[PDB]
Amino acid sequence: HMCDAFVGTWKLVSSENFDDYMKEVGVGFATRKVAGMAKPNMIISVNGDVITIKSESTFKNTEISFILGQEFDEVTADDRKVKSTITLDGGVLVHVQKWDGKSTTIKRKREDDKLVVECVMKGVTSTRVYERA
Ligand SMILES: Cc1nnc(-c2ccccc2)nc1O
Repeated sequence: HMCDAFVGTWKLVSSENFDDYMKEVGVGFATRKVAGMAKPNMIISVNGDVITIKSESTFKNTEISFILGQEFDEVTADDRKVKSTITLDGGVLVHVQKWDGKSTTIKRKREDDKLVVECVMKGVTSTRVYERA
């Protein structure tokens, strides 16, 4: 029942500061513009110890599967090759991506009927709110 309240299909309903987050990460202009337009669905499922998170959008369809605490290699939607570790901290899924001596953290939390995503790169935070599809 690890992650039960995250499981399901979620749709993006608001975003704040995502262009600035992507700038801080190093995403180039054209990718920022097209990716910033995307309205992804986030599909989260669990099978035993394996969690799968799919993001489907007009921009890209991606999928990661992982075990909490166990590092994996990830190719991000903007084509970074990162080393990722996802843990559960006090009911929050915390996803750290490391590449080129840089690091960013993506937190996913349940708040009321929403799934709130906070993306942080240095001093820049973007907040993305998802609702059940
Ligand atoms: C957590 C999360 N991960 N990926 C995206 C995404 C995917 C494709 C294009 C733009 C953004 N948005 C998020 O909110």
